[PDB]
Amino acid sequence: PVYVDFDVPADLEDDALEALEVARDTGAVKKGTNETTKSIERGSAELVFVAEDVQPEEIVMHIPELADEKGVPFIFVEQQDDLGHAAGLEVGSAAAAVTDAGAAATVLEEIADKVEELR
RNA sequence: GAAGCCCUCACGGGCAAUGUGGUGUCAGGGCUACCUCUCAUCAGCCGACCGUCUCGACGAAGUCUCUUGGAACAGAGCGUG
Ligand SMILES: [Mg+2]
Repeated sequence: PVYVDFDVPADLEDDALEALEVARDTGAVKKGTNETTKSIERGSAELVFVAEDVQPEEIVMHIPELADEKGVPFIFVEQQDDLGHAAGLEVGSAAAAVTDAGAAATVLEEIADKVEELR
């Protein structure tokens, strides 16, 4: 909400999650806000996901601007439990980072484009 | 970075990426490359002596003489641990 400056259409979010699932199987992904933050800082992040139902918002507030000054692309997901399930967790996840996609580097790279265009 | 914890005989359930657990805590630590090494620390097992306080068992040698007296545990005499 305060850290969300653009709305991601339902369909875009699905493509994103889908890509994330093939990422945990084919490539590499980081689950959890602390491990995600470190990707963006270490530059190893290619696409970071951030839930929008995070309370307190403090936990994720920094992702956006941090991602911006690091060139890393990011996309918002409405449900926290969807991101966690997509990432492969039995629990939810406030943030995730596809650390080097897998059999999705295409669809992925394009999701990053659609979002950059989503302003 | 799920390698973790709780409940339950089990099955099974719950917690946990908003981080369970590993590492680590100024002899600073982590990371990288090395040297040596552990006897520090932490976790868990076993598990007292002595002392002190109280309680309890066992525990030596006269119940002799005369006098006074209601009564000798008194006086005089003899004897014991
Ligand atoms: Mg510890």
